[PDB]
Amino acid sequence: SLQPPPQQLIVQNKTIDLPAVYQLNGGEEANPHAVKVLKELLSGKQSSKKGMLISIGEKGDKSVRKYSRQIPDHKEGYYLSVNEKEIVLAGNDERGTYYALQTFAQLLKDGKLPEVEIKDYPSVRYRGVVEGFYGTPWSHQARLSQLKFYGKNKMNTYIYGPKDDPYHSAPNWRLPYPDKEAAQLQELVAVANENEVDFVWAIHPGQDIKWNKEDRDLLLAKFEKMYQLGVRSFAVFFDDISGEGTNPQKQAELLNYIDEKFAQVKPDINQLVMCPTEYNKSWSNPNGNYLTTLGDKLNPSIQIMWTGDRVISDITRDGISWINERIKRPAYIWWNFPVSDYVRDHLLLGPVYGNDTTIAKEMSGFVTNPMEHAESSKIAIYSVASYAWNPAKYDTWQTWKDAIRTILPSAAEELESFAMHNSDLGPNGHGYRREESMDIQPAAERFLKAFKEGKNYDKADFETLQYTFERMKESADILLMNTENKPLIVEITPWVHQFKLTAEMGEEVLKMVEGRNESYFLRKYNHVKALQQQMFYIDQTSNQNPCQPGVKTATRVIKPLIDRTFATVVKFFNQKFNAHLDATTDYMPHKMISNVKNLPLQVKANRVLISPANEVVKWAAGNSVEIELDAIYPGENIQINFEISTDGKEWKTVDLKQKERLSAGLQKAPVKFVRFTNVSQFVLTIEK
Ligand SMILES: *CCC(=O)Nc1nc(OCC)c2ccccc2n1
Ligand SMILES: CCNC1=N[C@@H]2[C@@H](O)[C@H](O)[C@@H](CO)O[C@@H]2S1
Ligand SMILES: [Ca+2]
Repeated sequence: SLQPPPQQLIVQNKTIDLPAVYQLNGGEEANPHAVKVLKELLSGKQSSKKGMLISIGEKGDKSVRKYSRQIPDHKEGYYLSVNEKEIVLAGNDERGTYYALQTFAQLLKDGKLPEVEIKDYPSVRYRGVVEGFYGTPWSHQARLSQLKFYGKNKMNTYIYGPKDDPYHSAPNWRLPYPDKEAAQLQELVAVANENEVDFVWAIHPGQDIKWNKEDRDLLLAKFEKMYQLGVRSFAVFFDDISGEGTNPQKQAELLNYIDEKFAQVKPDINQLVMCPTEYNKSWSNPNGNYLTTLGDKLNPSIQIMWTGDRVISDITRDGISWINERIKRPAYIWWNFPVSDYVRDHLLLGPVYGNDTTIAKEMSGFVTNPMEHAESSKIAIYSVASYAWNPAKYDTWQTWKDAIRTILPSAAEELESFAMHNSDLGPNGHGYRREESMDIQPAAERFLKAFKEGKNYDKADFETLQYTFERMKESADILLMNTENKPLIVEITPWVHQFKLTAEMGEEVLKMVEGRNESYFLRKYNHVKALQQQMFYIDQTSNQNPCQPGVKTATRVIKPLIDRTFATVVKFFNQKFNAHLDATTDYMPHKMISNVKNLPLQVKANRVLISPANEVVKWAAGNSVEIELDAIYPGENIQINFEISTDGKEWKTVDLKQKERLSAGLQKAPVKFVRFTNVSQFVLTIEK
């Protein structure tokens, strides 16, 4: 299906052959980036004075004079027509002609075109991506590929602002990029121009900015150096900072100075954008004038960014009305999905949904903050492009599938099968969740309800679970060997391994449920235990980032089903045969006995810890919490917030410091046991 869907479309159910012999009118006067696409689509066909007429141009060109009343009078609009006698590709402006050609390219199938007439233009003026996350910035190659992808989906905006780029942010925002990075940025700009994308270079100076002449001038000089590299759009971000940089008068004055002294002196600057310090409703001070001050003081052509009612949120009619009244202009949305920089152990490959589809006139722009996995983010980015171009016709589910089919034609079903179970974020501090595994959830819930209570589970439900696990393994194995988009596969691989293991575990657990004899059960139980260990090894060796290390997959429905089923069936087996099989679901090589306590230990990088508790705690009469590691290690430190040994019996005390935060270095002392008993979090850090 055409993506994004045109504003107006009339199809005739004739079809016509892309002309073998054609006559091209407007090649020397239309957008050269449009003419280039057209000639690629027409190579091997004969350009000659006789034959089918193709007319390409912008309003004002000689080539499309006949069609000027058909051309929408909208920025980035176009008119496209195909019939028996002629083809017309006509923009309101140069970018419109390029976009005509991106629609044309999707219409052409097996050298044939439908007889069609289209009038199209975007509902939202600025549409795109802000690489504005924390973590590993996108590679240069990833970015080249992104920019072509934006062009094909009529996204006109790429805002460059990776938080970990030292020349964008703290500390080196005052310095020009080194030669190597500068030549790369220059190449990005050329490629963005060829795909009709505005490269917006942002700067994040607010953590140590001084409100003086010197820093003002250095900021302009940096902007000037970026102008030399080809940049024609600019932004200044004041997000996630404290101190003097948060002053709204000074922010507005700086932005206004940049406008008057730089954006108004150059012949050719397009966007000028700021992001505020209070960038969502729940974070704006009620007893405060931060947003009204920006609203009143900031020059009216300067955009202001906004994430919604919370840091992570979907955009509502009431929410956008709320911010527009204060900032006095339509908000430029920074939408925090599929960004995963706060749940880095998850991929977010689900559909794009939750945003009101009737508020196009209430937003200046709409951009998505994506994951650090660039190719993976294309599912959401394609969807956002469709949303923001034509929100009234926005179909979440269909666009999700179209995206998957574009990104991985050779294995789209397998990719969809993986993504359906890799959508949710798990629990997080922002409270933001997404649907996952919704097709199997019914059967999952019934099966488990029965099985726990005492009744027979429905056999179709059991088979649906089997079906699922089988299909999961097919998709994992096919995906891992796919070479049509190697960069995608490299990104998702650790999660593909973990997903396969989840599926294998699921199958073995269902064979425990069918429970032929005693020794079959035990073989299956041992196989599960080994798969649990394998999952632990992936979780400790893959994606070892400093925030949320490891790899979690199918967490919403599938892993809890499997874990709860295993626990249940192991309990029934213990009851039946008077045995003592361990029913725990996650492999943990360290042990933790106590009197108080059913908190599972966790391993994160070189940290061994107890899971933070809830039921506030009963502790008296020499009661102890003993942790035994699986070997002796050099101890770095311990940290606790409301004794050691290698031996078991031979103990030495440690004295904790105090800041409300108890903590003591162990200066590489050998440690295997750690014990605590009543006096005056819980994290041992070791050398790995
Ligand atoms: C481990 C996180 C990282 O790479 N850096 C970082 N992250 C965050 O939040 C990530 C969600 C952050 C917030 C405020 C200030 C600095 C920060 N640094
Ligand atoms: C104008 C909004 N700016 C924001 N800055 C931060 C981003 O860099 C993070 O990626 C995001 C989610 O962790 O949270 C905030 S939203
Ligand atoms: Ca022209």
